[PDB]
Amino acid sequence: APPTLWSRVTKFGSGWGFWVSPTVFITTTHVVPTGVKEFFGEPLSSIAIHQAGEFTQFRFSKKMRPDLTGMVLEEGCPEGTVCSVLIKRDSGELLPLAVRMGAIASMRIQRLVHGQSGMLLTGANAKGMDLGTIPGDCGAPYVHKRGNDWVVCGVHAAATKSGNTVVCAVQA
Repeated sequence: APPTLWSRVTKFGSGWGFWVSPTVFITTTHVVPTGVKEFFGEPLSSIAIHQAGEFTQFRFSKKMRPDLTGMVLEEGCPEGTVCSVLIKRDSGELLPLAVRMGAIASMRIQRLVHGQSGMLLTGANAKGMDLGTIPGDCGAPYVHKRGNDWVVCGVHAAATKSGNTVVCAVQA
């Protein structure tokens, strides 16, 4: 994946989020800080905030990342297609994990979670930090190409104990 795409992945709350455009930022609800009066130094009164299940979208009045073009945010990931989860680690690694996307699901982990499931294509068992997702990774974007353009369709929310199955929050 290209440098500008990775530069959209931003540390946020207890996880990450993704700049879809100069003004739109998406993340996973449970990583969002609570009881705060600003995000990225902007007061709440200059941010349109919409949280729907585990999907959170912010729209800033100020142009926060004018270096960026606006990309398409899909309402979910195309079922059956291969996406990439653009994982950044706080130790500096970039780990784009290939994932084949499945159906909208609800499942009990450890608690019920609701989003789009997928299967990592990284190994036989994607347990641990080298082949799969770990605590701290939530909010990472699920992306794929459409024609010559990249699009984003979800943000990382969960993974099963074995680690092979992942769940992204989606807008719809």
